[PDB]
Amino acid sequence: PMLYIYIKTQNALVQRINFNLDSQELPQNILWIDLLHPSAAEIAFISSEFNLEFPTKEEREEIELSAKYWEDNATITINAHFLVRDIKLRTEIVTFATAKNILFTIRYNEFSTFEEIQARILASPKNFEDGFDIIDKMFEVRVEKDADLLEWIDKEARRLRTSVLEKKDEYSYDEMLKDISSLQELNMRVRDSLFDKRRAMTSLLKSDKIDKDIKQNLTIVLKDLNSLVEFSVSQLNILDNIQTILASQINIEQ
Repeated sequence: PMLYIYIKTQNALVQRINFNLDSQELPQNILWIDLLHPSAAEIAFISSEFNLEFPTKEEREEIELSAKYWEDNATITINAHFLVRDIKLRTEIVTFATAKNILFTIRYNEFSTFEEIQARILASPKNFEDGFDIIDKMFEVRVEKDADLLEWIDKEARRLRTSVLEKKDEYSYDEMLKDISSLQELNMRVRDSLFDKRRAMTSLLKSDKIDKDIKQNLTIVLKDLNSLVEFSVSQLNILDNIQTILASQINIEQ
C-alpha cells in the first residue's frame, strides 16, 4: 500500500512525495495522487478528502458498467486500459479520476508502461497547472508505448514474412505458426487498447472541465492514434496471409 503525491514545487517544477497516510501532513499544490495497492485506509482517504466514491448503483444517475467513462458535475472517472505481461499479454485496468483539479490514479499492480508514464511526467519540460494537464500528457505517452509494441511486432512480422515467402531460413513449421499466432494476438490486443483510448479521449473532449489547450493536444494524439490503428490493421492482414502461405506450404509437403 503506497501513496504518491505529485506537487507543483516553488521552483515551478513537479516533485513526488512518498506519503504516509497515518502520521504525515498533507502537502499543498497537489497535482496528482497515485494509489498503489490501495487498502481501505487509502480509499477512505480520497473519499474523505476529495469526495471520491465509486458505487456501481446509486440514486443520482445510472452507472453503466458497459461504459468506461463517467462524469458528474464535479468529477471525471475513466477506467483506463493497459497491457501487462501475463510473449503473452493481458488486460490491466487503472482507475483515473479528477476531483478538485487533482488527478487520481488507483492501481492494483506495478507495471512497466505505468513506470514510463511516471518518468515522463516527472521529466517533462511542460508546465503542469493541474491534474488535467497530467492526464493529457499520459494519453500521449500511452499511445507511444502502443506504437512501440506495434513496431516490435513489425520487426518479427518482417522476419517471418521473408522466411515464409522466400522459403529462406525457416525453422520448425509448428513453431513458426505458434509465433504467428502469438503476434496476431498481440496485434489484436494493442488495437483494442487503442480503441479504448480513442473513446476515452473523445469523451474528454466533450467535457467543459477540460481547457481548450488540452483538447488541442488530445486531438493531436487522436490523429496519431488513428495512424496506429491503420498500421495495426495492415500488419494483421500480413500476419493472417503469412499464416495461410505457411499452412499451404505445410500441406503441400505432406
